[PDB]
Amino acid sequence: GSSGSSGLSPPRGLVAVRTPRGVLLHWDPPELVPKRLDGYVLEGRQGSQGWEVLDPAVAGTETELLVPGLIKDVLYEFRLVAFAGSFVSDPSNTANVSTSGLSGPSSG
Repeated sequence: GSSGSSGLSPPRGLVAVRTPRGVLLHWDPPELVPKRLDGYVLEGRQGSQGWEVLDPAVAGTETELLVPGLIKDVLYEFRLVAFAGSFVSDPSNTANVSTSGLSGPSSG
């Protein structure tokens, strides 16, 4: 335990919607903030690969982001962790993306 001490709540409603232009991620802003948000950090990875920092610098007001840097036939994960200056927050729930039938024929 003992991983510091800050009053910054992590994000929520973290999801990943695979799109043709890339992958859209939807999250929620941390109602609990010590003051102002510095920005979040999008961390994804394939299946059980190394957590790759997609973008550690994410608008502290943004509620989503695009990540076309995904691979097919794989399942890229995601995790947003809000942080305020010296303060940081835990990486909201993990977001998984699918790409087995993406960009193709489908009716509903």
